[PDB]
Amino acid sequence: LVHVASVEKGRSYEDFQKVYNAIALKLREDDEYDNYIGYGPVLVRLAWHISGTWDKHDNTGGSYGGTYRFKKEFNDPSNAGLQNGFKFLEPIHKEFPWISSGDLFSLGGVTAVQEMQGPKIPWRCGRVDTPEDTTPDNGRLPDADKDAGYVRTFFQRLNMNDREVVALMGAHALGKTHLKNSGYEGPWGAANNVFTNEFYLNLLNEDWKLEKNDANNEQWDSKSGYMMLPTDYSLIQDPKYLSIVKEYANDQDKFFKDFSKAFEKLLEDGITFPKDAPSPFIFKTLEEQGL
Ligand code: CCH
Repeated sequence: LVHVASVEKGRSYEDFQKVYNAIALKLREDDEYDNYIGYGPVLVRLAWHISGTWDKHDNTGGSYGGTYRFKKEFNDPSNAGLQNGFKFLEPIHKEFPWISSGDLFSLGGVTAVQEMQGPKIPWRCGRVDTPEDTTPDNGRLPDADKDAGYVRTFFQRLNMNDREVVALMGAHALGKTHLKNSGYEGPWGAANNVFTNEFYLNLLNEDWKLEKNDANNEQWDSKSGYMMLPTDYSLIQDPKYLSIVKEYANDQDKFFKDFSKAFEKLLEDGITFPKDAPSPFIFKTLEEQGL
C-alpha cells in the first residue's frame, strides 16, 4: 500500500487559505456549542481520530482516504460525538467541493488549534478519497482505562516515541469528556478553548483523587473540579513520561514546538509526498489577515 499525495487539480495555497478562513469564521460564529466551549476542541479530536487508525505495519488507515465518511468508521464507538464535528464541516465542504475529505478533516484540526491560539502547524494537501472498501475496522483507537505501558505500546503503532506521545497528549487541555460519549465526565482544566500547557500544570499541581464515575469507570478527580483519565494519569506514573511532563509544565514554548511537529507528523502518517509536491503551507489566522 502506497498513498501518494496528489494535489487537488489546479489548486494553490490561496485556495487552501480560503477553506481555512471559512472554517475559522464559522468557529467564531458558532460559539454556543457545548456550553460555550466552541467547536475548536471537537475538530481537533476529529483530525486526530481520522489519523489514529493508521497502522505502520501495513499502511492501512491514517488520514489519506477520508474513510471517516463511511458508516463503518463513522459509527465506531470510539468515535462517539465526532458527528458534531462532521456536521460542522459539512457546509464548508459544500462551499468547497473540490477539497478532498481527508484534506478537510485534517485541515479543521489545524484551523482549530491555530485559531485557539495554539502554535502554527504546517499542513500539506494531497489526500485522496478512497473507496468504502478501504475503511479500517473499528478497534484501532486507544482505550482510556489503561496505563503507561499500554500507551507506549499503542503509540508505537503510529511511530510515535515518548516525546511525541507526551506532546500529543497536551491536547487534553482542550474541551472535555462527556459521559454520554465516552463514559467519562468533566474537563481537564479551566481554559478549555484556548491552547496552553495547562494540562501539564494541572497534572502536576492538583491533588487528584481516584474515584468511580456515574458510568462506573475510574477517573482522577481534582478539588478544582477537573478530571484526568487513567491514561492521562499514567503520564506521571512513568518515569520517562514524567520528566517530559515537567519540561512542558515549565516551558510552553518547548511544548508548542514539539506539539506542532508531532501533530503534523500524526496527520501525515501513511502518506508519500512526491519530490515535486509543494512545500507545506503555513496558514495565516483570521487575526493575521485582519478578518
Ligand atoms: C492531539 C489530539 C489528542 C490526543 C492525541 C488524544 C489522545 C487520547 N484521548 Fe483525547 N481528545 C482530544 C484530543 C486528543 N486526545 C480532544 C481535544 C478532546 C476533547 C473533545 C471535546 O471536548 O469534545 C478529546 C477527548 C477525549 C475523550 C473524551 C470523549 C467525550 O467527548 O466523552 C476521551 C475519552 C479521550 C481519550 C483519549 C485517549 C485514550 C487518548 C490517547 O491515549 N480523548
